[PDB]
Formats: sequence, C-alpha cells, structure tokens
Amino acid sequence: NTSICRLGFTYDISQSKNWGNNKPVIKSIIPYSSAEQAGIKKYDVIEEINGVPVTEVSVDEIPQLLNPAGRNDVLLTISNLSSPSKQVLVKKDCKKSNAITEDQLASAYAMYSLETTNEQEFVCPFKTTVTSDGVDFGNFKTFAFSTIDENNRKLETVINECIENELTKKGLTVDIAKPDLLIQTFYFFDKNPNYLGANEKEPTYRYNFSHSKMEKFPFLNYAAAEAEAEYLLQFGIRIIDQKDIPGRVLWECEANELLEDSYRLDEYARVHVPLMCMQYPYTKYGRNVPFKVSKKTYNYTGISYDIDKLDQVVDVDRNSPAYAAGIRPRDIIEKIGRHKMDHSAEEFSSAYKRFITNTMQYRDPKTMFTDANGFKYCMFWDVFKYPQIADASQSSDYLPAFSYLYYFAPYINPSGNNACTFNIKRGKTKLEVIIRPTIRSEVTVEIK
Amino acid sequence: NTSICRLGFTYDISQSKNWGNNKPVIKSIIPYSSAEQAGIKKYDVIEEINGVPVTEVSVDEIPQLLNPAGRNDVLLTISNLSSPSKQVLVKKDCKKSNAITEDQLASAYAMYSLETTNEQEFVCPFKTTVTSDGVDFGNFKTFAFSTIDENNRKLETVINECIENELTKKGLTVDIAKPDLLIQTFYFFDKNPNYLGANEKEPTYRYNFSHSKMEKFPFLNYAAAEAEAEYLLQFGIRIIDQKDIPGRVLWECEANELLEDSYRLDEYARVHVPLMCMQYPYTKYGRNVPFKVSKKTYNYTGISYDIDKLDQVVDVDRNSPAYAAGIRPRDIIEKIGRHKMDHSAEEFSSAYKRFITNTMQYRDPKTMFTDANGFKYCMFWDVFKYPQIADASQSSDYLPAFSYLYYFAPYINPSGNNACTFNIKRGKTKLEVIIRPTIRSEVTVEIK
Ligand SMILES: [Mg+2]
Ligand SMILES: [Mg+2]
Repeated sequence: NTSICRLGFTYDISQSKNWGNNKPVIKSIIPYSSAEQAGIKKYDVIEEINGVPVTEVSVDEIPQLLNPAGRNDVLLTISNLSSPSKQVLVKKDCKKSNAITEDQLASAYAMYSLETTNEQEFVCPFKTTVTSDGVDFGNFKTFAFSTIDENNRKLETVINECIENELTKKGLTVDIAKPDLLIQTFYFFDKNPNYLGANEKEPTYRYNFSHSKMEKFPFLNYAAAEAEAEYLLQFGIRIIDQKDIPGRVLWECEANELLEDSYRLDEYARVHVPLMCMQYPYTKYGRNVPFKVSKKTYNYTGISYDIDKLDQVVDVDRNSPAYAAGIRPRDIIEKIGRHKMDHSAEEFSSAYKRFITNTMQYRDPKTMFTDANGFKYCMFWDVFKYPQIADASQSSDYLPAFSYLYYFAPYINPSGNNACTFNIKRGKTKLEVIIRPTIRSEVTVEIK
Repeated sequence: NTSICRLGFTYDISQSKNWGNNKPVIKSIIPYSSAEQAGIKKYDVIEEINGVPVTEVSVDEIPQLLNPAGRNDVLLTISNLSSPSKQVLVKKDCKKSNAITEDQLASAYAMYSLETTNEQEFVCPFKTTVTSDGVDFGNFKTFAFSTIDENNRKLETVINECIENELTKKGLTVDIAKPDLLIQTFYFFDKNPNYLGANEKEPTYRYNFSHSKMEKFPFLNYAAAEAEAEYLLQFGIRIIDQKDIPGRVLWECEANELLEDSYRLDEYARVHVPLMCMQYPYTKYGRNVPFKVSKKTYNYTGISYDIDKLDQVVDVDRNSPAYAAGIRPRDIIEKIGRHKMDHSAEEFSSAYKRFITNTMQYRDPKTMFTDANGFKYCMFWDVFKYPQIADASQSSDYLPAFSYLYYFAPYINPSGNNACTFNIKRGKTKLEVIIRPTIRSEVTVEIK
C-alpha cells in the first residue's frame, strides 16, 4: 500500500583527513539503479544536497535530506579526482512495500546456482600509510612514473601499466613533463631464512632495559607461523607529491605475503594493484583490508510478486521483457513453464529445503567454501551430475516455479531454450505469453 | 707459542644508503676491551684506517688493514651523529694461542650459574621504513618534538622523554627553535573486532579481476592467529626532516602488537623505544627485528690457563687481582680453595657433565627457556634448594676447581667470603695467596 524508496548507492560519513572529511563518500553503486545510470561512481564526495552544503547541516539529518518525502529527484553536487565540482540529478528507485523482486528471489533461491549467485569475503595483508598532513588528495590531478630500473624493465613496465589503468579509471591523467605526483614501486621476492624445511603457541620474551633483564610479555608470539613460509614476497606502491611539499609521500601501500611456493611478481601486481588502489584516495583500513565480493546472475522479466499472495503480479518494470510481452500489475500467474504458482510462502520454502537435502549427493565437495554470511557448506554442482540435478530441480514435489530465474543454466534447464512460458489470467480472460528474459549479471567488489 | 689478536668490536660493511654506505659500521663493542676504553661506540662509521680512506681500498682487504702484522695500535678516523670526523687510536687485544681465559671458562661452566651467564634471542614486530632518497642521516644533528595533544599530555610526555634519552645518547641534541628534525609519535590501543571470545591452516582466496572470479592463492592465510588477540596495540616513531626536504619522513618505526590482555602504552614505549631506536641511524631489518642478549658475570683474577696442561698459568693480566697478588706466568696452581687442579680437560669435562646430571632435580622447571644456541632445557636453580646445590657443586667427584668463577653466588659458595685461596708452586717454592676477585659483569644487546 505504501511505497519504499532507496538511492542506488551505499556511503560513509568519511573520517579520512585527505578525502571528503566529515562529508558523505560513496562506497558502492547498486547495479541497474538510477544513481548508476546518472553517473555516480565509487569514492565520489557528496559536497551539497539540493543546493545545501553538507557541512552547513548535521550528520544525523544527511540520510533524511538524501531521501526527501515530497521531492523524488535529488540534485547532488559531487567532487572526485576527475573534477572539483559537478551537478548530478539522481532519480529515486521506488518499489511497493509488498513487492518481492526477481533480484530478491535470485538471492533466496541461490542454491539452485551457487556458481552464479554468492557472497564471499577475504582479507589482504596490505599496509596502507598516508601523510599526517590533512591535505586533500583532490589537489593532485596528474601523475608520471619514476625512472625504470633497466635490470627489471620487463617487470616494472607490467606493474606501471596496471597502476596506470587503475589511476586513469579514477580520473587522474598522465603528464611526464610536469606531474603533480610521481609513482614509485618497490618489490622483493626471495627465500625465508626462518624456513626450517618443516610444515604451537610460544611465549613472548623481550629485554627490558628499565629492569636489565629478559621478561615475559602478554603479546602473541606468531614467530612459528612465519617459519612455515619458504618464500617472502613484498610489493608496494608509493605516491610522491611533486607540487604542495615536493618529496612528501602522500600515500603508500605495501603488501607482505608469506609464500608456500615460488611466485611471479608481475602476476602478483596484476591481481593486487586493483585491490590495493581501491584505498586511493579513500583510505579507511591501515593494516588488514577486508573485501566483500557479491556476484549474481538471474533471468530478468521485470515482474514483482506479492510477499503474501505470490501468484499475483504487484508491478511490471517500465522497459522490461514482461512489459514488452504485455504482462500488467494485478495479473494472476497460473503457471511458469509447467509449474503451478498458487502456493503459500511456507509451501515454497519447505519444498525448496527438500530439494537441497535430496540433491546434496550431486554437489562437489572439492569446491566447498564458507560464504560471507558464515554458511560453511557452500558447494557447486558436480560437473558429471548436471542431467540428474536438472531432473531433480524440476520435480513438482520441490515446487520449482521460481527456478525460471536460473533457466540459462544447464543444471536447471537442459533444453536449449531460455524462453519461459507465462500462463496468466486477468479476470476470466486466460492468456499465454512467451517471455525471453534478459540476463542480469553483476559483481560488486567492496571494501567492508 | 704464536699470539692471537682481536679488535674490541664487531662490524658490517654497511649496505644502508643513509648510514656509512659501503664502509665498516660498528655493531657491538666487546666489554673490557681496548676499543671500548678508546671510545669506540655502536653504529660508528670507520671512514679511514691508519690515514687511508676505506673507499680507496677493496672490501676484501678491510679485515687485514684493521689487524696489521707489524703495527699494534690502529688509528681510526670515525664519524657518527656526535661529530663528522674524529681520530681514535685503538690498542689491540692480544692473547697467547694456548691461553684459556676466565671469560672463556665462565661460558664453558655457565650451568653453574645460568642466572648470570646465558644467551637469548627474540624478534620484535617492528616495521622500519626509511626514505628512498640516499641522504646521509649524519646531516641532521638537532631535534624537537611535535606539538603535544593535550587530551594525552601525560602519555605523550613519557614517550618523548624515552625518545629524548635515546637520541641524546646517540649524540643528537635538542633545539626547539630551529630543529633539523621533528619527532612525531602515533599510538593506538583498542579491542580487536576479529576476537570471537575463543582461544588450523586455512586456504587463501582472493578476487582476480583479470579472470572475474575468486581464486585459491599459494599464500599463507594467518587470519586465524589474528582472531586469538582480544586487543590491538600500535606504537610508532616518525623522524621528519625540517632542513634538506622539509616534511619528508626520513625514518619511521611502527610496532604492531597482538595482545592477550589490556596493556599500558607508556609501559610499552619505555620497553620498546630503546629497542626500536637501535635501528636509528643504522637500519638493516625492515620488517621483523632479530635481537640477541648475552649476559655474563664471573669472578675475575686475570689468570689465563694452558688449553692442554690446565694447572699451568700461561699469562696474568697487567692490572688484575692475580697480578697485584703476585701470581706470575709459568706458575703451577696446586689448588683453588680445597680443589686440586692436576686433571686433564676430559677429566674436568666428564666431572662437570656428571654434576649437571646429578643436580637436574634442583632446577626450577617454571623458568625453562631455550637459549640462543638452541639448547631447549635451560633452567635456573630452584630458590628453595640452594644449600643442596652448593654442597653438590663442591663435591670432589665433580672436579669443582673452576667453580671459583661463580664464588659470588650462594648456590655455589654459601660462606660469606668471596676471597679465593690460590696454592701455587714456582720451581720448588710453594706459596699460598688469597685473591679477592673483581666481579666482571656485562650485558650485550645486539641486532643479529
Ligand atoms: Mg616448495
Ligand atoms: Mg582477557
């Protein structure tokens, strides 16, 4: 009955002295949102809301000002590394309070396709250090790389090409003549002397000059885990100021990795330069960076369902396959493919739980992982058991009406036809429409 | 027959770009040596040897030039943080090839007194980072502390007083008006969010943008040991240039400690400021600093013994208690106290091994430690068993003639008399002299 609204981005009230201090800083953009389409990008700084500067208003009233009651389109004054000022009109993303979207259902029925829809977390051993001077990083618009060590030309060119792509994507530009910043990289790869050719918790002893004796200290002595590494890897990025206080290191990120086998620094840089630079210009973690990867792929039609009476269309997105097919709100879905829809939420929930139970045998334990929400037994399907999974997935006992969301996968829909049949009834008139869905694919890589 | 010689210090050919590059840098001074008395100090840079600059000569011929054949006194041109040039005449420390000194014997019979004579190693979680500019740290002679945060005045005053003592000992001087350097400290103490109220090796998963998927990486995932810590401690020293390139951080040392209980940052600074500053100006370890503590206390008389015929005096140090008592080389020691000396080296070695075996029962297992040379079962004597240790230590079966080296300890000599009786025989004339020894005490704290 009441309509809920959202802005297509997540943000922080920045505590960083060098990037949009005590202002909203965008952390992530919601895919397929209006904020995305309007051109809002990660690490953007909200300077003003609807003409009022964010400094001239309390921190507690920023969420209300960003989601006004009467207004629908929020005018934003943005700053980033591309420009110091920019006007952006962000349209709101609204839905009915009782609407269940295909995005929500793709997440609820994710175990049909863990291969495409999951969340995972990881932590990187990055030490990120910035200048103690409260200089805004937005003052530096251009960069150049420091002189290449000819002994390592091949490697240094790969590293600098990775950093160049990351920084040009941020809105920074190369100027070899008079750069605002100089980029410097340092790296190391060699054997660990503390490796004993072997793979408990020890006490911490230190010398105390004040008492002229060795003493036990209540610190964790991790020195035994260090011995487990044969090799040591170091990789760092140094961003040196050339204009405000020349020679001052503005930002430095150093990765220190404990290695089991031999590893290539070029391969290491290719993977980690993009993860390391996610904290330039917005640094919030100094020692161990937490990341969250959320991936999702589903068949999109544009239909929203009633949270209570699920066989009822509550809305149809404006430029969607279901709209183009002629589906309209208040329609009643008789069936999707060969599966009836006149079931309760608990009928669907129980039937789904039965499917996961009865197909645990077709999962691959070599792929077992713990997802971001703490679930320990995530497994992909076994590649030699897809025909058996597809058959089990389509058993009427498991109420597979919503399995259409994953009809692009051969472990759900073996037939070479992603087009879904929707049998609707508006009043007493019964129609059958074939909806070829569009595939909504999305990956969000966010610093927690 | 041939006399061996040494210089009273250990050194490196420095690989540091900011401190005596490709020149000898003194690491440690040998206590009671001529180099010590001449005023050679740790981290001194040998600029010239006997008038010849160390740059104008090969690295391979520096040890020979430092220990000449014909010459006995080596004239050194030194540089440090106190002065850019200084003339130092270092006398050599010589001994006969067949001489066994009381210093050597104190180390060989150390298990009489582990409490006073042992070696231990420890590693500190210090990250030490220096400027990539090859500026000599000797260009900066004065310092001042940066403005105190009034919210933490009590703590910041303790920290700065510790750093002030360390740097003034190095030869640096305070100048609040126009300092060459500004010292800045940063610190943090709070609970670990990753602590689960609990006290295996996990795989490393990271996101690879090049392949748009999570991947296993051959890196050690230590994230489980991080969870064991309730609290996190950070403590850092920042040395900022004010004259050459103002604002440039020359040297920075950051300690990151994983804590079991609550801990005071003032107490932490008091202990670690002296360990952290041992790498200013000579930094050779960037990430995990290895230290070695060598302590020794023995009764010194000045007598040197023959490695083969041990009851024969091969030398008597010039200003020693044995010299003052009238002991002279070629004398024959009949007995020390009530213990005869006419035994072989294996007679003494076996008798000593029997004593350690038979007194293992009087050791305190609560004190068990692994020494620097890798011995796992080092234990001090049990404080309630000293009378029994003293009796066992003086049993003629264990040939305790050399136990006089530890006669100042009540677990060896219960009587309140540190004066030792030496019964000698020169030719056929037999004399008894009472030697009150001097107590040689020494602690060496060195970066490995
Ligand atoms: Mg190997
Ligand atoms: Mg506790």
